[PDB]
Amino acid sequence: WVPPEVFDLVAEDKARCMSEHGTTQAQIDDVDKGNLVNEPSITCYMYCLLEAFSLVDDEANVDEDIMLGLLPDQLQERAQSVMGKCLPTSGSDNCNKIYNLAKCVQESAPDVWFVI
Ligand SMILES: [Cl-]
Repeated sequence: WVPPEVFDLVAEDKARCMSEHGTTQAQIDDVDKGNLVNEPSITCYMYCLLEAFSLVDDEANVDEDIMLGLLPDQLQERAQSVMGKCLPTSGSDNCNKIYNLAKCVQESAPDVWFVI
């Protein structure tokens, strides 16, 4: 997890989402080291990618079933647990909703919130 196959299937959406939002790979790496700031270039990137895979709707409500279904078996209990705490999402906008969600997951259970 993330399994290598996923990276090829996400490549085009990753590229578009970074281009749309001004995202750098260094920002993604930061999020993945647990450093998250409320900067739209990274927060809107995370929303963009979740939306590309139908994990969120037009108001950044999470499809928890689809999200669960994407994760490895050994993470799913921990993920369900973190989502019971961290959903529903709230924020000033779709990007900020996902930032708050990312914080909440990082604060509660580190290894769940990985961002491709
Ligand atoms: Cl939600």
